[PDB]
Amino acid sequence: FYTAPSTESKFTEVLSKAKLQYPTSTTVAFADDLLDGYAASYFYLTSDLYMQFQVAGSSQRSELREMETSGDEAAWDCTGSTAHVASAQIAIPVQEDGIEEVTILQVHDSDVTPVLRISWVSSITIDGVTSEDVVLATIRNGIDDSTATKTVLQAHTTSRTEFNINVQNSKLSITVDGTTELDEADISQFDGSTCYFKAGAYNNNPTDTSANARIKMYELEWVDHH
Ligand SMILES: O=C(O)[C@H]1O[C@@H](O[C@H]2[C@H](O)[C@H](O)[C@H](O[C@H]3[C@H](O)[C@H](O)[C@H](O)O[C@@H]3C(=O)O)O[C@@H]2C(=O)O)[C@@H](O)[C@@H](O)[C@@H]1O
Ligand SMILES: O=C(O)C1=C[C@H](O)[C@H](O)[C@H](O[C@H]2[C@H](O)[C@H](O)[C@H](O[C@H]3[C@H](O)[C@H](O)[C@H](O)O[C@@H]3C(=O)O)O[C@@H]2C(=O)O)O1
Repeated sequence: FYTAPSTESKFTEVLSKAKLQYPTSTTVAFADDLLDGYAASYFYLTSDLYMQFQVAGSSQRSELREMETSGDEAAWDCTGSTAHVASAQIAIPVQEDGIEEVTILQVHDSDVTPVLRISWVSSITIDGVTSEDVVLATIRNGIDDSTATKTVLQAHTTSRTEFNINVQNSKLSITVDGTTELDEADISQFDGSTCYFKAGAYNNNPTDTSANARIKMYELEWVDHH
């Protein structure tokens, strides 16, 4: 009894350009499955036309992974001259108790390193400054450097919010409701890597492994320009 996001034509293109992973990195629905009405408790269309992702457990996910319409996985030069842009309208609800961080958008390399995570966090301390209930950008300092550079982007609101990630020429920028919140951060540490976008709910370090993280997307798309 779940309505498929594919029933809304605003999602047809991105679903044609995606596959769905759940609850780990195994694909449960390819683009053709998604376009043919795939729906489940963890991925469905709400009555007010949000594509909602929901998942419980440590490091579990319900996430779309960027694909080419050809069925090739997206694997663009992370630092190349072609601009790659992801845009999304996202409504982050109040997370259930025990949910401490939920990653909603990523630039991920073609191995095991997230270039960029945009995530909601219950708390974060960045150079002696503690912020509570915010949206955060985390950019890994390298494949061999586990550390990352973190930047508060927005105070969490339940309101629908426009996010835009623009990646071009060794730099990455993020806008939130049209306002630049991260201005050409350097990602040259991923020279020689290939990259792709992801969107959904990725549940990081919950304290209640039973609680559900939940994220709603009113619009979502990813493109390139040559
Ligand atoms: O505030 C810090 O910078 C904090 O980060 C700690 O390492 C983090 C790292 O910053 C980053 O958040 C990373 O993110 C993970 C993510 O949680 C998830 O597991 C994903 O699958 O992979 C991401 C990744 O590998 O980058 O998680 C690290 C973590 O240990 O939680 C430390 O550097 C810490 O000293 C520092 O205060
Ligand atoms: O998503 C993360 O932020 C996360 C960070 C960890 O440090 C790892 O990097 C981990 O990366 C995932 C990654 O996000 C993809 O889900 C990936 O999926 C691939 C798998 O190999 C699948 O089995 C499939 O065959 O192709 C997928 C693809 O590349 O699109 O798996 C890794 C991972 O779990 O190591 O998560």
